[PDB]
Amino acid sequence: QPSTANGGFPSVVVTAVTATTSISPDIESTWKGLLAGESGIHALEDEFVTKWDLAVKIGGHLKDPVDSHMGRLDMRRMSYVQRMGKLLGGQLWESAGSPEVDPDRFAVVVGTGLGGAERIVESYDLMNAGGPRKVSPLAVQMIMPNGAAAVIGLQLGARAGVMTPVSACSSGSEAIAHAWRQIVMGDADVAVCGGVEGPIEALPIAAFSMMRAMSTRNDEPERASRPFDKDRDGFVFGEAGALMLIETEEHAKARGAKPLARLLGAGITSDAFHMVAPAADGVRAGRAMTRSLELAGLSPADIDHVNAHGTATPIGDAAEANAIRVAGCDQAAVYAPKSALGHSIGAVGALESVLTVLTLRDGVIPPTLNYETPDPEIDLDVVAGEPRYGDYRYAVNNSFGFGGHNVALAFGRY
Amino acid sequence: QPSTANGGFPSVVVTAVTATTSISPDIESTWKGLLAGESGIHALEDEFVTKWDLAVKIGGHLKDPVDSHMGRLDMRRMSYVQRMGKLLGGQLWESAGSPEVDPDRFAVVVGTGLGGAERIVESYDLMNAGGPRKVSPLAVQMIMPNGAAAVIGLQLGARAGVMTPVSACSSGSEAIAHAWRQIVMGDADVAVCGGVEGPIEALPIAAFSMMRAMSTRNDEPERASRPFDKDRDGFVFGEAGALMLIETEEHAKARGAKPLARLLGAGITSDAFHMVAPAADGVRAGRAMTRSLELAGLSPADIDHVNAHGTATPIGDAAEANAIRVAGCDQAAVYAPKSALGHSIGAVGALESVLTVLTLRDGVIPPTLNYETPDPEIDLDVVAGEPRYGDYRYAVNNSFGFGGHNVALAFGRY
Ligand SMILES: CCCCS(=O)(=O)Nc1ccc2n[nH]c(C)c2c1
Ligand SMILES: CCCCS(=O)(=O)Nc1ccc2n[nH]c(C)c2c1
Ligand code: NA
Ligand code: NA
Repeated sequence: QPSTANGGFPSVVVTAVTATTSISPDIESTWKGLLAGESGIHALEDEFVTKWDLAVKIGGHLKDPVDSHMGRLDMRRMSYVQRMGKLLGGQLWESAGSPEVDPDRFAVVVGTGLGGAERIVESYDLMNAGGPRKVSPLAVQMIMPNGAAAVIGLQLGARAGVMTPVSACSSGSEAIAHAWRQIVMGDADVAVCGGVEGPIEALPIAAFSMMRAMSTRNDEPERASRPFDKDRDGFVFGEAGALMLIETEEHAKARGAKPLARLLGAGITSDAFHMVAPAADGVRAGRAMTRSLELAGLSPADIDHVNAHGTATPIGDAAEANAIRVAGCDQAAVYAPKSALGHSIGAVGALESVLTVLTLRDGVIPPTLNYETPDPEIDLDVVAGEPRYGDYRYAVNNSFGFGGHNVALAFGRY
Repeated sequence: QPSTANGGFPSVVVTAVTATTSISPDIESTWKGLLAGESGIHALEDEFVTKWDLAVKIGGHLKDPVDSHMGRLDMRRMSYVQRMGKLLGGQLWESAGSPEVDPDRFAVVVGTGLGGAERIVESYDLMNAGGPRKVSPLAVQMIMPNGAAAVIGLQLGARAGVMTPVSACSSGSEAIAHAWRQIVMGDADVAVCGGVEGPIEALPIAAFSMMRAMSTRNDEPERASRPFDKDRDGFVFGEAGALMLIETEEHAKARGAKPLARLLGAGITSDAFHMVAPAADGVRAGRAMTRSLELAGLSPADIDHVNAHGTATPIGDAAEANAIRVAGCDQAAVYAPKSALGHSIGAVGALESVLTVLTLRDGVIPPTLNYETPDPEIDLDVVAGEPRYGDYRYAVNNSFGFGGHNVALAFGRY
């Protein structure tokens, strides 16, 4: 049976990364802030918080708003996720040295949680006011959830496939998983992959906080996101978008690209348990970790680091603890970046994949914020207090999205 | 290099199909109607046609509405695409003999064009009226575009992956393409795959008809959809949903399942040309056909039948004609089912995949409706007038969605 280790799969490496987060618009500045213990979660200063008197008053808006880089033309012909996709796609290409690859071997896989949904209401209102002819001829290409990926493929010239997987919190990781599949199966040699997601606003907060899924610790914004802590009470929103450039090792060496890490394998399973809650069991989530090891050619003992899903919901963190143990990776050093960066749904899997690559490159894991009283039935090696420097050789990033979608990406240090 | 023919890929077969269309709720009755020259496109009797005085007054609503099978409980806890997914998923399982498969080897891949979008406006209005606490705790699982696939996976117990690809008109075909990948890579042995899509209403008509993409022949509803005809003036909406059951040949023989056809290969490329228009060129669309042949192990001479994308837009049909010729399949017998069934966006690729399977099983191609004056620069072997019975051994179904997403599925007679 083929794997990355035995040569059945071509070696795929990560050569460029880009992200915009609640800490910084530059991924390297975000990484530095994460190591200094910074948090992007603050008190929400928007008027919709006091307009509706929401139970959740905290969150992390993007440090540098997307639309501050958007002129009038872009503001009326693209949805938000498309504008974020265009800005990130442009920054990623420049960071990669603006290489000139074969368009017929160039794929794009960008996940998202919803799509250009705000343009649905705009066309809804424009039609109620002026009739059917007041709807823009660009409404279709702005509304369609594949729009962000289509914009990036069109901007970069990717003709080996433009794909948009949708699986809530795992969209961004699943996009990287399919991009890896697209390369190891021979359909592409280079791929841009990641996830984009819209901003924080009233209705998203209302919908998620009625599931009792969000933290209500509005008095201390940066202490609210407490993954694996006893005092956790749900997740906190943190806006993000992230893309990475993956390609075969042959393709990277032929253009003089210094790879940051190795993309080894990817496992996609499902719970078939509940529409929003994860299986407390954790077998299928752990099976996704195991599956990524089989395709990578590794064993659970090789896994030094787990970038956990860690939303800080009571049920989710417990389910992941069982998942990590089921996969046999309970001895690894665990990091929950949502402690500092919050949850960005369709983008967070991509963002945490970048953080996983950065952890392998620099041999350091940022501290899990607010990890003060470890929950007794969650016995994990949670990095806390200060960054832990270590010989991290192989790492697994976890994404367990609403709907029961489990994605596990296996990364190795180059 | 591995392929289906040389044994590098396990043989995958189609064992069950289900669809609801504008002609019939039963796929076999729809097939019979297609052979009798029936059309599902009528004059729209809804009030929103006269309320807005839309330019398009024609279309095909589902012959048997989804909600007529939906009680009060289902009507308030599921979006439309989820209700259609549940009904189709239940009918498909019963048609397959209700087999008892390994949940850990059972995958679901269901594409859609948008998602549970109507629930966004409902929560939008419910919050404006009663505040954030009048939003249902089920809003998230109803709105998320992965919701339809998640419902089907939960209902059928699929734990080897639940995936939702979004690529406009190619969503339904791409879902089958990823399900085939999920099996040939060893992640699953059996998979439910297809596409669902919402109904026809005012704003969808307004958005697509402002691109001048839709036919306005309201005087003769059934003559409006004219793929490859000189008098064509765009596509016509026709509601549909479709799922099929694919599995390895070993898995099918071990449960006594009579396979209907063979799923041989799948090619996914992209144009990177325009956000809605296809490349008049047609290279990348043809490359998706070629790619599906490489994975199948075939040559363009083996292709006896092409189930065309054939939307009946002026630019789209011309682009596909070049694509078919670029792929070397210009001698095959072409069918454009959108002549009779219309366009169902996220579902139509799945529906036409079922029609492709049925064409291979019964050795017959229904007539392309309204193909009376063939366009001079489109020289294709378009089946017309009456069903053409023929020795169809291998067929390719085409899907070229808005955004430049090209999916080609290669099918073979069992
Ligand atoms: C971290 C914030 C997550 C918010 S979200 O999950 O509800 N996603 C989206 C997607 C599109 C959108 N358009 N306008 C808004 C407010 C959107 C929100
Ligand atoms: C063949 C008809 C295609 C119409 S569509 O392309 O605009 N799709 C959707 C999706 C969800 C929906 N909810 N409510 C409506 C009306 C929806 C329409
Ligand atoms: Na993670
Ligand atoms: Na077709």
